[PDB]
Amino acid sequence: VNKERTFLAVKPDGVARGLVGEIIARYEKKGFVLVGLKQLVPTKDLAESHYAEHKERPFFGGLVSFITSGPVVAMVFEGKGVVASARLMIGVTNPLASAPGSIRGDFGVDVGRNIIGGSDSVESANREIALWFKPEELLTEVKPNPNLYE
Amino acid sequence: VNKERTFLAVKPDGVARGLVGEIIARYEKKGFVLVGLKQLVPTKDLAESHYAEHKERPFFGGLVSFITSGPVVAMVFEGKGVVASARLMIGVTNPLASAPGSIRGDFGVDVGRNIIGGSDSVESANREIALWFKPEELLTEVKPNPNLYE
Amino acid sequence: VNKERTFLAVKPDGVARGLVGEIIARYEKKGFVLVGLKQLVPTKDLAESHYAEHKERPFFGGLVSFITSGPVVAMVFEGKGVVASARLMIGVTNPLASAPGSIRGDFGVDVGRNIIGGSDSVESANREIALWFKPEELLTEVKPNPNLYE
Amino acid sequence: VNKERTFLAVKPDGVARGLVGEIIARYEKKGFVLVGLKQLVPTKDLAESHYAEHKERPFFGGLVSFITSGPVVAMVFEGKGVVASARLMIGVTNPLASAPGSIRGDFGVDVGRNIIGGSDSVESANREIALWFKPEELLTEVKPNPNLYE
Amino acid sequence: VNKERTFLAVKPDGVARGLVGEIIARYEKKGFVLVGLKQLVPTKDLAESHYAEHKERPFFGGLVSFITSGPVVAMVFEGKGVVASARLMIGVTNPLASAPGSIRGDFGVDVGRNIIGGSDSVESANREIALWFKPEELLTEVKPNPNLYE
Amino acid sequence: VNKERTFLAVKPDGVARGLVGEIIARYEKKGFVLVGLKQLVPTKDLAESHYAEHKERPFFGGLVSFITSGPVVAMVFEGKGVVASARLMIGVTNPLASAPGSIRGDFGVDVGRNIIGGSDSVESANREIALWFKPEELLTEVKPNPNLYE
Ligand SMILES: NC(=O)c1ncn([C@@H]2O[C@H](COP(=O)(O)OP(=O)(O)OP(=O)(O)O)[C@@H](O)[C@H]2O)n1
Ligand SMILES: NC(=O)c1ncn([C@@H]2O[C@H](COP(=O)(O)OP(=O)(O)OP(=O)(O)O)[C@@H](O)[C@H]2O)n1
Ligand SMILES: NC(=O)c1ncn([C@@H]2O[C@H](COP(=O)(O)OP(=O)(O)OP(=O)(O)O)[C@@H](O)[C@H]2O)n1
Ligand SMILES: NC(=O)c1ncn([C@@H]2O[C@H](COP(=O)(O)OP(=O)(O)OP(=O)(O)O)[C@@H](O)[C@H]2O)n1
Ligand SMILES: NC(=O)c1ncn([C@@H]2O[C@H](COP(=O)(O)OP(=O)(O)OP(=O)(O)O)[C@@H](O)[C@H]2O)n1
Ligand SMILES: NC(=O)c1ncn([C@@H]2O[C@H](COP(=O)(O)OP(=O)(O)OP(=O)(O)O)[C@@H](O)[C@H]2O)n1
Ligand SMILES: [Mg+2]
Ligand SMILES: [Mg+2]
Ligand SMILES: [Mg+2]
Ligand SMILES: [Mg+2]
Ligand SMILES: [Mg+2]
Ligand SMILES: [Mg+2]
Repeated sequence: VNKERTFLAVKPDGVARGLVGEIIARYEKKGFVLVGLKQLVPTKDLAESHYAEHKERPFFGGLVSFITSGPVVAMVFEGKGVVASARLMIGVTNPLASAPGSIRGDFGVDVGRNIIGGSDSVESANREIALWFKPEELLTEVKPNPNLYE
Repeated sequence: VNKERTFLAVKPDGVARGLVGEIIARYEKKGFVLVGLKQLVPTKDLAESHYAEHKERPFFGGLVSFITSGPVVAMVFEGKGVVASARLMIGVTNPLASAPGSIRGDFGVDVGRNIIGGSDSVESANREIALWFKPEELLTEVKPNPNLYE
Repeated sequence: VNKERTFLAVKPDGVARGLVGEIIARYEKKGFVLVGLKQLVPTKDLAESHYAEHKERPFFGGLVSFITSGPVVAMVFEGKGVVASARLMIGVTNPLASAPGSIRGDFGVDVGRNIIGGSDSVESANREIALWFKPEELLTEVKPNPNLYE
Repeated sequence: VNKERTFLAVKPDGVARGLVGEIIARYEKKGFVLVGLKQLVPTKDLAESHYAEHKERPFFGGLVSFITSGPVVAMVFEGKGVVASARLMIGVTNPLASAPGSIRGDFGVDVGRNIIGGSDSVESANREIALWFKPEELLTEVKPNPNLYE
Repeated sequence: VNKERTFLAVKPDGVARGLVGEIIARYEKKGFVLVGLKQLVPTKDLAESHYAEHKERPFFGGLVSFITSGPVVAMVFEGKGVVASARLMIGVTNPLASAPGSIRGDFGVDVGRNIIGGSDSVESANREIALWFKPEELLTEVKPNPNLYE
Repeated sequence: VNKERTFLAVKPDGVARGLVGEIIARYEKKGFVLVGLKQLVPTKDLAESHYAEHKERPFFGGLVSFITSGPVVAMVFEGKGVVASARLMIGVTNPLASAPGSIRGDFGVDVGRNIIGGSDSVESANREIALWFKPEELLTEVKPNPNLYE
């Protein structure tokens, strides 16, 4: 359905490097609709809950550390196959290996500072969305451009 | 001081036309820092409180009406003389009379649908900011690029 | 009713310098609608008819000469106060004196090679439009973004 | 030889979403030359003739339907291997599966509304060109930037 | 004559904020030709010689100080009325008072950190050029796009 | 330690087509730091020394010929894995086969006129760097954005 939603977040480096507008603009141009948007400073709780799947990973330390060292602009986009498309537009985990045209490919160089993050599946999305947004912080009335869908 | 803050809001038409990223990007490029950011649907209360100065104005009707017909992404930018600069970057009330290069000048044509709004004075700002954001929704730790100020 | 239409034309230098897309994109971004569009090579007739008002002027020679030395993409845009707005976005006759942000201001340096031309009044428009386009080469069903006007 | 030509067309959704300039600009930047350009509203004849190869596929219905629901800006570009290159710049049939950087990859989400179409072979080109343009609507004197070729 | 040349320099903050390409790109788009280009770290000598006219003003101190705190990419552009046009594209001394569309207007906020500097007269140019470049570091064979001039 | 440096050069066609700013801007946006930058006209010596590996190749003739037919802006960028990343951003030898988003993919069409060149290995880099720049023409104090690496 055209109501699939994904969770995306501009990490501290992204926000600090002034890439918030640029990134949002890409998804707006793609046709996806913004249903949730806000800036905050992740709490160590939220951080570990979010990256829960890596708690036993060597990098989990600095990750949670960094992810809370400054503001993060979290957002939710809605659209047909947005979860898979958003990832594609982001690139791969290593910015250096990301193709030109993708977000990481155009702006990053270090795996630790890769500008943005986003849900890797509809499952992970729903979870991460609920985890970061309160029900009333998300639109319900989503009306996209009529020139978008058939 | 370099801690001046202004209130800016992408009106429904702006948000609907997909200009959120583009607009934010301009202020980020200018050097101003994002201290507050969120999307919501203005309530008739907030609407009238915001445009309180025009309650006796002929257009006050449709204004408050429209301003709540859909999502609005409100935001707060901080920086040296941001209130006056932000207005300058916006243009004048009538998009048609706004110079190329300014936001309204580049995207609008109707006074009723002029993409964005912003505080016209430090006074109006403080008021509008407090009016739209809750104290904890705004950063306190604002560290701009060091290449920005002397 | 606000369907005012204007005639704009990317002169040979503009077309040759590959600025067609760029220029169209600006007016599209502004909100104006494209009702007529085509590329051709002006005939000495059309040329003199077009610049009829300068037939006794000392430059009329090279003008008509140049304006037909290569392709020209003529177009018609429709929208509220488009004639005046389009001129504003173009700049002034001398590119060097045109402000940054305007078309001539951003791309030209010589009065003889100023990238684009456009009707300077609703009168001149109607005349120039009819002069360059055949009635069936122009849309009649013009439906703009429902977010542009109120 | 650098005389190869291809047929490209901004479909109604593309035109309606205001992507005409943007798209033309990409091909101009690539180095290809514009030999034919015009806006029109496809007739059911032209439509079926164009998509003749799909008269049986379960989508031929809505396709021809849509392709004529509004203006389309058809165009012809000339240059070394333009047919294959143009397709590459477009992406694949499904916008969601198209890579960032390509036209569909950057602007579309639905297979039915994929912004643009273009000849898939020199054969299909010649046919589609002749089908859409009258001989005198195409330049013959094509002089590209000298810096493009060896 | 279209031989006029001006001296422009991206100051340390500009270079540090990664605006070198962006700035050069503007002048290239305008039609001016690059005759000299290089990156270096101004010496206190060069610095004071350059800003010789301000040796008394209360800011000459930090100015010379800053202008040598890091790399600077100096450059020379050639073209009809380039000195006046370049300044226009830069804006005014105070970035906050510079119009959107101009370099300072779009990227700076502090008079002390105004991204770029440029000769304010043909006189000042010749002097500053000779002062920063060695005769063989400047082209002599300057051939601009033929579409720029009449 | 990640100060890997690479040598890149905007060939005559690139410089002539006015793509210098655009190209530099991409690498600046990527996060790489500019350590060396200058414009010159390659001497037949430098040319053959540079393309030494192709002296017996059938194209070596016109190559060296062209590479010295006009100005070239040589530059050195420093950053984590810059040599491999820079190549990726450039595309493949044939512009037509280069993906959208890469430099050649977006601007070139002919293998002979492919806008830019860059070291294909750390080995080739060191060699080409030393070959094109004098030790004091390269920075030593390289301080990148503190947000780029962890
Ligand atoms: N050194 C490594 O092997 C490694 N893997 C991940 N990381 C850092 O941790 C974040 C999450 O890792 P993931 O494997 O989920 O990658 P991702 O899917 O691209 O990231 P995200 O969840 O933040 O969108 C990554 O975004 C990155 O900052 N380092
Ligand atoms: N028809 C009129 O004369 C008129 N004046 C204002 N308006 C609509 O009401 C909004 C607020 O008016 P203001 O005079 O405050 O203009 P503004 O300062 O540019 O707007 P804002 O407060 O929304 O930033 C305007 O932004 C516009 O949408 N119509
Ligand atoms: N040297 C002069 O004083 C002079 N005045 C005009 N011109 C050339 O002639 C074209 C037509 O003159 P106009 O005064 O009508 O220019 P415009 O109103 O700015 O633009 P356009 O005619 O092309 O729509 C101009 O666009 C320009 O190329 N040279
Ligand atoms: N639902 C489907 O399975 C399907 N297949 C095609 N389509 C729509 O019909 C157009 C023509 O199909 P093609 O396979 O020829 O697409 P194309 O090669 O990418 O583009 P075009 O014909 O429009 O140049 C496509 O561009 C697309 O709009 N829908
Ligand atoms: N605080 C002040 O009153 C003041 N005045 C000048 N400045 C700094 O010194 C630079 C030189 O002053 P100018 O008045 O010559 O500025 P300009 O004409 O815009 O630029 P430039 O000399 O750097 O080409 C200015 O560009 C600016 O960085 N601060
Ligand atoms: N026709 C051919 O098969 C052929 N191969 C190379 N060339 C021309 O010679 C330049 C140098 O060849 P390379 O294979 O080293 O190219 P590259 O590695 O992609 O780039 P560069 O040498 O310029 O850094 C190429 O950039 C290209 O202009 N033509
Ligand atoms: Mg993950
Ligand atoms: Mg107001
Ligand atoms: Mg006129
Ligand atoms: Mg097909
Ligand atoms: Mg000065
Ligand atoms: Mg090589």
